[PDB]
Amino acid sequence: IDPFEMAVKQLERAAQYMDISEEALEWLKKPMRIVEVSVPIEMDDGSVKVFTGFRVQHNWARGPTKGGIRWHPAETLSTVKALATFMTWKVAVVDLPYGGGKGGIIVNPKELSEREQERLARAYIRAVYDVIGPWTDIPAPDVYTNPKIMGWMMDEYETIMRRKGPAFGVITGKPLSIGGSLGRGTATAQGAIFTIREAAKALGIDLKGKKIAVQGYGNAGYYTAKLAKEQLGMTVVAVSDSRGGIYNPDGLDPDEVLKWKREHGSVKDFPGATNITNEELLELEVDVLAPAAIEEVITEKNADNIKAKIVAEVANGPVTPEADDILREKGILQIPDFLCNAGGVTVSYFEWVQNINGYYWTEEEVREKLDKKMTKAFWEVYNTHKDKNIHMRDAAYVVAVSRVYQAMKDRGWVKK
Amino acid sequence: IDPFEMAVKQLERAAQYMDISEEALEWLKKPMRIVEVSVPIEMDDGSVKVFTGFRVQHNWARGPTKGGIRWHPAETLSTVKALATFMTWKVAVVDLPYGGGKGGIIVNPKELSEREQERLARAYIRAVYDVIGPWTDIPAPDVYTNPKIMGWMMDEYETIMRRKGPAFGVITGKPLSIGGSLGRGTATAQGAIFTIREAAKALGIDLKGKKIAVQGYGNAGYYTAKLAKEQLGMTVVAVSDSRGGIYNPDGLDPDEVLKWKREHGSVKDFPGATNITNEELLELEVDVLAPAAIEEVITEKNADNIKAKIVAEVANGPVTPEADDILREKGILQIPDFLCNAGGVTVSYFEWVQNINGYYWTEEEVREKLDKKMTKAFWEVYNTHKDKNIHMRDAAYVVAVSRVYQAMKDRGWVKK
Amino acid sequence: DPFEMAVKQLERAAQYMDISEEALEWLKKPMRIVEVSVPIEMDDGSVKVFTGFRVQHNWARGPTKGGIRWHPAETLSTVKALATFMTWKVAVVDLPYGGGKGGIIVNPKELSEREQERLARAYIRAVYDVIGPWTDIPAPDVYTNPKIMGWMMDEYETIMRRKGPAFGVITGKPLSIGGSLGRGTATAQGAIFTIREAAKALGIDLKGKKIAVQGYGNAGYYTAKLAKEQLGMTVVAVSDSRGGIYNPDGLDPDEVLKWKREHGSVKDFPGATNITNEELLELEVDVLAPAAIEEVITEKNADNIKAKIVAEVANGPVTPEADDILREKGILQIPDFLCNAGGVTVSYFEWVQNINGYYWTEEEVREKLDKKMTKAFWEVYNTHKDKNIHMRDAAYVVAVSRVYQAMKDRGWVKK
Amino acid sequence: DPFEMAVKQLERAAQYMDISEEALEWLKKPMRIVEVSVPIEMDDGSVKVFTGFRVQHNWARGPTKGGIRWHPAETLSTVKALATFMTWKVAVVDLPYGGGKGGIIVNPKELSEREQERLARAYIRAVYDVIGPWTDIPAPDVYTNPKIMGWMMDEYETIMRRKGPAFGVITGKPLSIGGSLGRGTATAQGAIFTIREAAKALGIDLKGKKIAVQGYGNAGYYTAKLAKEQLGMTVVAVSDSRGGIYNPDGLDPDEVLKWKREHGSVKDFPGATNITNEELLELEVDVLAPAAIEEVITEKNADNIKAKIVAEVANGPVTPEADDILREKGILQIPDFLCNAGGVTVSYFEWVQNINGYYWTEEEVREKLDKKMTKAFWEVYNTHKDKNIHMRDAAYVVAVSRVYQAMKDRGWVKK
Ligand code: NA
Repeated sequence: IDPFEMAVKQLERAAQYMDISEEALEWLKKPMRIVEVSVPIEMDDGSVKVFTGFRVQHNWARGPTKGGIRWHPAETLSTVKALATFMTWKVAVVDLPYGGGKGGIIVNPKELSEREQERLARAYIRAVYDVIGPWTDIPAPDVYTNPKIMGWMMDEYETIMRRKGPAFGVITGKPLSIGGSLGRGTATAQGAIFTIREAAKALGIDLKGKKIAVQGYGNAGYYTAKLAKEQLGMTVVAVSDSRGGIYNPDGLDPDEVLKWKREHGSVKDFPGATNITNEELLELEVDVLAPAAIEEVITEKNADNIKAKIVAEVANGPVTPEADDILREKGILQIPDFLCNAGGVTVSYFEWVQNINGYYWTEEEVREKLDKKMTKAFWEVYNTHKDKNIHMRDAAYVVAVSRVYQAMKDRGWVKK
Repeated sequence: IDPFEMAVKQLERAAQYMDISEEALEWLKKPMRIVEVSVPIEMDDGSVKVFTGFRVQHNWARGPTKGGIRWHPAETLSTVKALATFMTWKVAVVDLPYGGGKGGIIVNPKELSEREQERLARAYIRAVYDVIGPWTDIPAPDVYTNPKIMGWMMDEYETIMRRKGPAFGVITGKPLSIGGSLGRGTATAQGAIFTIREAAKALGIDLKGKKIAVQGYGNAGYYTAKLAKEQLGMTVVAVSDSRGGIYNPDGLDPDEVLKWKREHGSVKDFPGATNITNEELLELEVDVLAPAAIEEVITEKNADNIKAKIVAEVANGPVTPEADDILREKGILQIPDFLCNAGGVTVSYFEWVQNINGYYWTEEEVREKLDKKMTKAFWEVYNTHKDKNIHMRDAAYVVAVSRVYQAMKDRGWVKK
Repeated sequence: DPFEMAVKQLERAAQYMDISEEALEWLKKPMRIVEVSVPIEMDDGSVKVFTGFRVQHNWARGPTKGGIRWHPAETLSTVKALATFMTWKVAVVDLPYGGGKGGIIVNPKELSEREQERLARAYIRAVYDVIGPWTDIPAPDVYTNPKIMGWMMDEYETIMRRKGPAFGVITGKPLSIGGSLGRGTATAQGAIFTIREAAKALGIDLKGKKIAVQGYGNAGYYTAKLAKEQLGMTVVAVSDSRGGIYNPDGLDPDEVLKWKREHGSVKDFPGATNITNEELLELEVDVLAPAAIEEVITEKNADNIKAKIVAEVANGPVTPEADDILREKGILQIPDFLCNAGGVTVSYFEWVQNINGYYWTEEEVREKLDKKMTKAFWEVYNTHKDKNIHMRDAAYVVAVSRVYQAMKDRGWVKK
Repeated sequence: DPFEMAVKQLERAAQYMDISEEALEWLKKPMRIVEVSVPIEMDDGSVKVFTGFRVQHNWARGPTKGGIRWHPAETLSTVKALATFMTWKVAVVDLPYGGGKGGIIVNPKELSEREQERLARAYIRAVYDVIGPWTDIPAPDVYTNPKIMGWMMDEYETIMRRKGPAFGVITGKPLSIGGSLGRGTATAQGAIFTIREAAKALGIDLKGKKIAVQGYGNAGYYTAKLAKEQLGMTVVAVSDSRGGIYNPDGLDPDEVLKWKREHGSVKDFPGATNITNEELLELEVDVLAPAAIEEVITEKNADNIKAKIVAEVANGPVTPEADDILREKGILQIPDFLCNAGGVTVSYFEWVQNINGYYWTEEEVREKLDKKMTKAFWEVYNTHKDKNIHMRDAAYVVAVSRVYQAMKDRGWVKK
């Protein structure tokens, strides 16, 4: 259905830039395994309600499938299939020994007590136990799941598995007490910062004293603005959320803006700044624009008005295929979403490695390994885009799909 | 999802005639587990093609899920979900320690060589291995599958399972050499004959010298006609295939008609018979009319023209909900499909028992146990229809859904 | 103390057979004992940890078999004693089982339905690694019933992922999920077959003879009902804890059960005379069936018993002092773990139906129970005649002999 | 009573931190307790059944870790206490483990080598269903050693059918079959790192400063030798059960060990003068290391201690009355389960090497032991400063806090 058909189209469009057999392309267009389950819980009032849960394993040629669990009332199988498909490319572009998976439950978690949320987390694991495992499929947090829910899920898994293996390794995003990793909270923003540092090096830009704008001020947007200021020495001139943006050409302090948003609900009306719309933030003259909120914010309509030299796609799919052509015609370097935001899954890979090896790393070890991986992935994608004269997004597919295809050939799944 | 929405509607309709909590009804309306998988084969020419496979486990309150695998180019998930739902009622009406399941592959088996069919059978088992087993979910043949395919599937399961358990028990409809049961080929017809015998007793009819017409001349219709003549002493005045019917007031021999159909391609122009339409066959004045071809042949359009005293639903769903009311108002006794045709799953239950117990029964043992089960199930449904003054089909739902609901209550899945 | 008593009775009966000292020392120690935390969240949100136990005393003959008690006074010593007795009871009826038992230290009267379900599931999660249809198969006991067994079977099947016959993990289940016909009456119906065979061994026709029954719980009611309906007896007395009733002409067990439901006691039953439990025990009857409590026939009153057959339906109703006295007086006792073995025998039939995926008629269960209890009776009786020993000691000879022989045939003990 | 004492130290710990009642009650109860028959055939042909224990106190933080004790006085109460204590010891050095302990009631001096192997293999067979490299990982303890760990690993692998990293089922293995470098000196070497960090906390440079060590077994010898060789200390006194020796210009630990091997005691070492154990405890030194027996520093002698640092290498050498007195004197104690955590830390390293199929150098084991003991010392020390409490209470706070957090993060306790 529609998110899934867009994911398949993005794959069909990039496949024109590589030699891939029709048999391999057809395999890559179909998730290998899809599970739809009844997830029953007892409510606080004693009534039993059955929720709909999904787990999708797109492709495990390179290793166990990896990806998060979304709890959302709008949740469809189409969306979970799309995002499992994207996870296959994301883990492959950063060269992880994984495949792509994704899960979800059709629920409004704001209507569930803590007790009901725990009963749902546990019931989900009991419904999908036979297709998950530390060497099979490793979930993680996503929309309206978090380390608290991951702790309950791990606990339930370990109970059913009878402590026979590295049960901590069944799921990532765990609390530190029970096999979590250092660097989880900043992983997505921190990896995007490394990709932005490398894009600047490729363009011959010193980011010290240059300007960034960040669309969105959830965890990812906040940490993107904080880390760009603290690590790259940038000036954060604009941030935004769903209620509007703020602008100050001499810089915002990201911690002070976050404090403001916690007191009043939005960055809007932050003292010393001008209120601006989301559209004006996207059109600002900055060295880096980081769309870190919602999909399809840069499209055919506004692509011509973007002035950023680097668009760091922190959110999933914030730039449409028609906008890709325009930004590239203007000489603007995009960091495609599944490269730019791959820090999240990379640190979750490090967590899993810590779990199956029974040995935990320091914050500095996690950070240097994340840096090497994101730096090497950026250079493979940029070098491919230069050598083949293609859009960065097509280069990202070429790097990723090549690895998945090669694994499928070396297993004999496809004969060519 | 139209076949599935119809099956849910039939449940909702029957639920008015019993005491069942909302929480239990909502649970019974949703299959507990749905799997969609890629089933890849290497074709004889060396290309790899990926087919879509399904396995649905509707409800396992009463025991392992039970139901066949249908290979058809029309196959949809909606159809597999509908038929898995029906299997839950079927196994419960004849009091088997099973729940309902079903599987399918979207394929045209006419276009596959023997070698390709064997690859597809083995690939299906590899794709659904983790959710099947002798105590979990036990498939069987269905449309365009058969004992040859069951043999390949059992063999692949035993290969993966490493002979640790009663691997013959993973699937029924097997060849006799490898754990098959006597009574397999005639089970659906033989069970239907027992229900017809009991329905005639309930109405005070002696079927000896009375007229039967059978619509359809597949295995089920041929054997319904053959056994009605040999065991009940009826005169078979009419049979049909997809092309047309034949009629002879002095009787047709079912073995002769089958030889004619093998020799000339259809029942048409059988010597001495009158050629008739399918509609004319449904309108004959007979004691027993057995629709054993397709679905929805008795509808609001023609229900008023049925003259039979007993309508034996051998096929799954030949009478629509509007026809049910007309036939009942005319005083016509229907033997509802999931009671009338439950002989097939009953003998597959006996095959599974013989496999898990390592001990094989005679022809006469299978036949006597089938007789007692079908006889008892018929009396429970008929007495429920009389005691509550409800349609035979609503009485079949009350007997079946009552047992599944009781299992769900006794496990604590639903509190009321 | 309850464990030390079980050991003493084994030491006692040991004198009546040659058993090596290495085999006797092995039989005196349960092979496995588990004690576990059983945590539940209460309806009010607080987490409480209960104490649970499972004991597998001996598995030489087969998987261990026995129930789970939920009682605020539960001790490990008690669970260990009853696991030991369980090994003898399954052996006396020739079942392919050994003995186990479990319990939780809880007052269930203080738990909601929701809290009880949480506790039943938490117990299975805590003992999962040592239970299974071929390992150790629990059952209902004190404050345990088919409802709780249903919840436990379900939790086990959820952890095991439906890989084997999970129905067979636990007996006393509801009929909807692998229960057996014959469960509700099994103890009474088994007792009745041993009473019928004891009457044959004494040359008595019980048709028109008298029976008294102490207790009008499930076991006492059905013993009275089936003695009347199947054996042809007149039921002259029955009692509960609040006293007894007597009528030399007959009581109708169904009318008394109805009376007892309306009033909460059998007392004042129309047409009959109130009597004490002690006067019930003393009646002149062909059969006395104590099925209420233990130690009701002691040194103190054994000389006042006049029944020709004492059918021990309850556990331990007759003391060892009383045994010598009743036997001196020529009274035939049906010892408890033979007389009441119907329960475990039908729980065996239930396990068989579950592992074979095939269910039996009420008539099939009755007929198999008859043959097993009849054969067990003649083995214990014929042993007591041939070796000239008390029926109780002949029951231990039959039982311990089978357990010992299985331990020798496995090489656990050399001699 | 050993167990009740362990419960009382947990209840004491709860006073220095916010911990829910439901969490405290959970931590007072071992989650799992197993008591098993461990039968062996003696060389003489006779079968004897021994009594074995395995206790898993808490596995919130990871699989349970701890030793097996073979001792004729062994009680379940002791094994429960030591398992409870083990939960805190793995948490203070931040290991991904819970606490367990096991034991057999046996006099090993009465068993031949062939009988000791039969016993080791019989134990693993009896506890197989509750142990494993991700479940519960034993180790040596009283009268068990690497030879017995070898037999026990081998029996586990034979039952498991080589499906997993079976080497990782048990630590203290011989080097040939997955043992670790650093095992023999782990306690002393970890104590040395804590003494180095204690000196840094106090602003003392230990080079040229004096240490006294009570005891001259493996732990006391290596504490003396590593203090001298790595910290640059002068070893002025050591002792054993027969008495102490003193030389203010320093003792060579190897010359004193050769004298003890020849004569039985450090006493009368020609290169020193004799002192009593009490005089050793009262010497003016930067470091005193009690490395022998429990309760040597008491209310009777604590005011006479002059040491700037008391490194508790042995378990329990200082009483709670003495804790208060040394603290009022400004003497810095390194509590036993922090100071001696080198043993369980190197046993964690062995398990890591087993599960990863990759073995470390002596230098790699030492550097990772250094980082772990250094980090643990600073947490305990920072807690004791930040909350103004005794080092021992701060160690309990760091440990219990970690276990509590894992239990909340799992949803075992809601608060
Ligand atoms: Na982030």
